[PDB]
Amino acid sequence: PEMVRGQVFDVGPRYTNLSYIGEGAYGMVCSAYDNLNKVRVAIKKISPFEHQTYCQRTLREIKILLRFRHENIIGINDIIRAPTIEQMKDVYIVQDLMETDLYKLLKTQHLSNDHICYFLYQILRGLKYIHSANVLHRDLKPSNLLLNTTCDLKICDFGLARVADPDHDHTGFLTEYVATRWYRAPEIMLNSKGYTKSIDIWSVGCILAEMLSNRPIFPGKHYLDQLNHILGILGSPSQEDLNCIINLKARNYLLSLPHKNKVPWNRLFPNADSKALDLLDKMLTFNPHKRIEVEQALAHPYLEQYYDPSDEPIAEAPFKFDLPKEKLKELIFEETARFQ
Ligand SMILES: CN1CCN(c2ccc(Nc3nccc(-c4cc5c([nH]4)CCNC5=O)n3)cc2)CC1
Repeated sequence: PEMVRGQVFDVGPRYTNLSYIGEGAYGMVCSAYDNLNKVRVAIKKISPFEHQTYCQRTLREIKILLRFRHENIIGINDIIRAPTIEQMKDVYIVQDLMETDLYKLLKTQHLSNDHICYFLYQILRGLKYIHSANVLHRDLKPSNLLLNTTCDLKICDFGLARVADPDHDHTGFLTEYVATRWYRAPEIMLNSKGYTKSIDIWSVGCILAEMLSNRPIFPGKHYLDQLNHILGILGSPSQEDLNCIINLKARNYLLSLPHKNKVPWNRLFPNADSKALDLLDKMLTFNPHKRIEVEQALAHPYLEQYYDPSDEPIAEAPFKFDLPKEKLKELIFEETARFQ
């Protein structure tokens, strides 16, 4: 059993030549040689059996990716695990090997306007497939966007994905959340559960501004701070947008704040395209109801060279609807039986 960095990697004998790529809350990811397809693939090892949360997460990403088939979404090539459920301690997801991700790329590389336009288009065209299936990613950030040597982009990490529920979206002021603090929509800290498609649009807006400056645009250090910088740039929300917030604690918080004017995008990005900034403006809209939809974003004059309505597929079968840790270990076992 090949061992990488103090950990075991039972992916053999079909997968050899292990090379550590990283670690995190998703698991451990390595690059391996598929002796069967004669190519190098990426293998995500996951050990979610001890905790229920880690178990459902493992289940949500297997179900979704096994059904999703899109050029701008990473897929599952194989699944490796024990043949019996008594010996199943880990799970191994075999996926296409990519060169880098947008997180690493932005840390060192200045992006050209043509690159920004192309990357954004592949983000919206793939997100459109995810939304046509009635699913929300809820974790769109540069680390979840994989790139290859030919600039082909790909979305990652469906563990926090959910079926859209607009009728069950309202919550109290400052309710607990998990999605990264920097790509969090303003309504999340005010009155939302993040069950709407408009939360993904916000995240894509944040990623766009990041590609333009190479610096995060709203880098809040905690839950409320995040809301404060969103307001430093966007300014104090209008009467109309406030009247939209019926939650008293949220509304009253916004009213207690001194007036802040909008920092124009041309001032934050004086070297950006007039169109890219117009689209950014529409994605980063304080009011979730006036925020641009994925199909409208694709049709924006900033993506006219790539925009094809016939070359942007939609999901064949959308998800109809959205337990102990021992139950979720049998669902996974039966979901991964296909690859045995
Ligand atoms: C400093 N590092 C240098 C190397 N970079 C790199 C980044 C990506 C890849 N290829 C690759 N192929 C297939 C899957 C993945 C992958 C799935 C997931 C993640 N990655 C992280 C977040 N959650 C996931 O579920 N990645 C290769 C190298 C990372 C940054």
